[PDB]
Amino acid sequence: VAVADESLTAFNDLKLGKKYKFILFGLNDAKTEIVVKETSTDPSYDAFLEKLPENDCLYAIYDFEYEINGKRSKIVFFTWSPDTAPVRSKMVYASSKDALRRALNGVSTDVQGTDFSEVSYDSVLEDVSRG
Repeated sequence: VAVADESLTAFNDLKLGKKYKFILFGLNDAKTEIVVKETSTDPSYDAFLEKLPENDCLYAIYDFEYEINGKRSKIVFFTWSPDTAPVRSKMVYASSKDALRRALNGVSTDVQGTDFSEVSYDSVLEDVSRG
């Protein structure tokens, strides 16, 4: 599958303009391209977590800001593939991931999310700041 132009534009606007705090991406209906499913300017990490589907897959880019010894920001890429998502969805999202991820320059951190503990604020804060 391919990456929709709109997906790269969204990413550039987040990267260069801080236009969004996060972007959710997903396959279009035809399974032919990765499109933008949702964007948000909400600074609360919970507003991102509450958008993660129980039984479906997605990709996300999150502009994660944190304290250093001022502040720093790192762009985090997520795959979200919960155990209860259909196995065919998990597989098509997995085979299609590189199409999106390879097209994105300036990602600092990659998260492979399969459950809440792997995408929690504390785990991700640990990933961006300490690893």
